[PDB]
Amino acid sequence: QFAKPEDAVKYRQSALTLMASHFGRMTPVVKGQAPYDAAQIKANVEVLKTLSALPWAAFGPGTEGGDARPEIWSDAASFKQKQQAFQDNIVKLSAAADAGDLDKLRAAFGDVGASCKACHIAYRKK
Amino acid sequence: QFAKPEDAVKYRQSALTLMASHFGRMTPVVKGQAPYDAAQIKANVEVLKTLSALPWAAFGPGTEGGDARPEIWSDAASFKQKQQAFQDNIVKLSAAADAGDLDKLRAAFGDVGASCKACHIAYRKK
Ligand code: HEC
Ligand code: HEC
Repeated sequence: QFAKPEDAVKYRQSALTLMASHFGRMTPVVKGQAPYDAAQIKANVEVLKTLSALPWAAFGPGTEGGDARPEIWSDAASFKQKQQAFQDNIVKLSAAADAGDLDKLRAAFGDVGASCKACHIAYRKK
Repeated sequence: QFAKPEDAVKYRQSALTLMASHFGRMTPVVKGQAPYDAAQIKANVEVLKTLSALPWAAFGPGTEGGDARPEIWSDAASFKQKQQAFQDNIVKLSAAADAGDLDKLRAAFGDVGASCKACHIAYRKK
């Protein structure tokens, strides 16, 4: 869907921005600094689930650019492993949110965050 | 969810970027220049539906900025009318996509596009 590689970069940056907001806005709730409304979080995590499936298709072949390291393309199977693993951690977070289980939510949220941090150290430029 | 008004601007620009890609990538299909796969479009419009609900909450009070005209805030009810109307046009597009009806899709797509163009002329700076 991208006319030029630059369009893919702008799409993925925007998808990751949104994904990041929908994940990060739950930090005060996980820490107990904001109230836990199970329905609010269930709906939020549904949005996060949709958004979390979007960036990866905008790292197609030849879409080098942005703050992306070149290792995303040469190590196709390893990058793919990390996105699919991240998405599976999102499934766990969805299950916790759907259950309205705060403890399960907190644990899953930490696992998701670790997946974010790992793909970052590996596949994002300084 | 925004620490500063700037964060709201970056969120909404990113949401609108994504919304725009998910709408615009269907143009070749509506025009017959690309094949119509009803399942592909149904899934795409489901993504568009989720994305189309996101920008508006990032035009909260005092989030003036970006390429947004100031009339968004002073005419709160009118801007709100236009987003809710846009979202209702998205419901129509979803119904057409779910039905796998190409003619219905094309008509709905034009109505959605007109809603985009109108909010633009009114609420977006040159
Ligand atoms: C690899 C499989 C990743 C996972 C999982 C996550 N992110 Fe990431 N992110 C990744 C790359 C390769 C990039 C650079 C994209 C580019 O082309 O520039 C990014 C970028 C971000 C950004 C910045 C987006 C921008 O506006 O430019 C943010 C804020 C971000 N990533 C956050 C983030 C979070 C919070 C994640 C888990 C919820 C996460 N990313 C996962 C690669 C990967
Ligand atoms: C009013 C209710 C709008 C509707 C409906 C749509 N858009 Fe719009 N869009 C609107 C505003 C006020 C802005 C400016 C936001 C800012 O603070 O800068 C925009 C912006 C865009 C952009 C640019 C995003 C960016 O990266 O900065 C695009 C590409 C865009 N809008 C496209 C678009 C399309 C295709 C729409 C229908 C599917 C659409 N917008 C609806 C206001 C409104």
